[PDB]
Amino acid sequence: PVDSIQAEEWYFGKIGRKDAERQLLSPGNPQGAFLIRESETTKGAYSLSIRDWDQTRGDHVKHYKIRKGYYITTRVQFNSVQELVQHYMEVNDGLCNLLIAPCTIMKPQTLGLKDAWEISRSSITLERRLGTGCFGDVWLGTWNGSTKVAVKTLKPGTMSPKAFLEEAQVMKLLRHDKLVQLYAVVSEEPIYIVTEFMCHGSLLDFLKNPEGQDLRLPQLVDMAAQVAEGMAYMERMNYIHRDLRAANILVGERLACKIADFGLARLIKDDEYNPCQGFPIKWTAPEAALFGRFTIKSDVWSFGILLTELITKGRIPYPGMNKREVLEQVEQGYHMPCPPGCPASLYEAMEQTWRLDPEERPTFEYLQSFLEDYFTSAEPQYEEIP
Ligand SMILES: CCN1CCN(Cc2ccc(NC(=O)c3ccc(C)c(Oc4ncnc5cc(OC)c(OC)cc45)c3)cc2C(F)(F)F)CC1
Repeated sequence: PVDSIQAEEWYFGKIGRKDAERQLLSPGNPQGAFLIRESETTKGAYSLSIRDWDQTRGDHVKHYKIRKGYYITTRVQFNSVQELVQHYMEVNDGLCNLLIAPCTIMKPQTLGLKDAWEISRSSITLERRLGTGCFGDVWLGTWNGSTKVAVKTLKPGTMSPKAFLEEAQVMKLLRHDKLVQLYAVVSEEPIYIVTEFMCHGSLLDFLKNPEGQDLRLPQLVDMAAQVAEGMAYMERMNYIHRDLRAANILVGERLACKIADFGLARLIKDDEYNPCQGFPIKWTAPEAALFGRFTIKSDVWSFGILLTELITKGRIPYPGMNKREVLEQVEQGYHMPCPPGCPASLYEAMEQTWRLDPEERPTFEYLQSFLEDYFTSAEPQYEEIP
């Protein structure tokens, strides 16, 4: 609609508490940036998250509870949430700060010419080569000197411009805060694919670094919920990853995980990505490795293997078994035991993602909701009187 609350700039739907903090503390957001999100109690309850500043906490986010007219304090109540937001945007009446502007993830401005992603190569400056490959490099660079970006380049003569840019075409359609955001392209040789920059790089490297080794259990589960949130989006868009693994997850600031993929030249058919044509054995579901049945349910098997990498901080799956032993044992019903330090409840979700019947595996919508509400315990049974 046009008057509904969902159409407002500051309404962010049903995003996690940690996700609201990460987007509010992202660059470009002033002190007093806010958003309205749905809480965990019910669907009719809301929460207000504001970007504040203390000299002890630094730049942090304060969260207020909106319940039911709608109100934050019992003194002042309103008809709708939009009137509550309008009031606290005009009068700092008890809040930690006056509501200034809605939360915006500041993506840079392109040329605006109709390929809205085309930019002049003068605006991109390559700084450091992050990786090399048969078809091109991955660079760390800057766009207009300020914002840091990552650029995928195309080595001439190794790949057609259309087959290389097909990755950019797919990334235009897949737009989500838990997927790598495409920023811009340069369609003349040498071809550029400019995206957001995830400063910590691969999740597998991040887990094996000194910072990742000191990660607690609630932090690992939050990163797992983000990966499931990203795949739940691909589930809604009828896309599949085919290569879901910890090495294909990029980690940014405040443990912000995003879905990524590398080496897409094996999946090119007719300037399109066909997943069923010829993979990592220990991550692909057994029905995909033997019969080529690549579906979103095979990515759920991959996500279960990814959970073992997270809960063990980067351990190889199926230790001591070669690539041939795993495929024979998996078809005999074998899967990995409960990893060291993994709770029983989480290992139950892993076993569900490893059921040999792909249609009996959980959906990513359930996995996201499970991992997001993994530490929020159940409310006690109380009899509601009419
Ligand atoms: C059926 C097949 N299906 C089809 C759909 N397909 C979805 C798909 C397709 C293509 C991409 N594109 C990328 O992933 C990507 C794009 C550009 C760059 C520069 C990039 O690399 C880095 N980007 C950002 N920061 C980096 C930081 C680094 O270190 C500091 C680093 O080190 C080298 C690399 C960094 C990664 C993402 C997805 C997604 F799954 F996400 F939706 C999945 C498979």
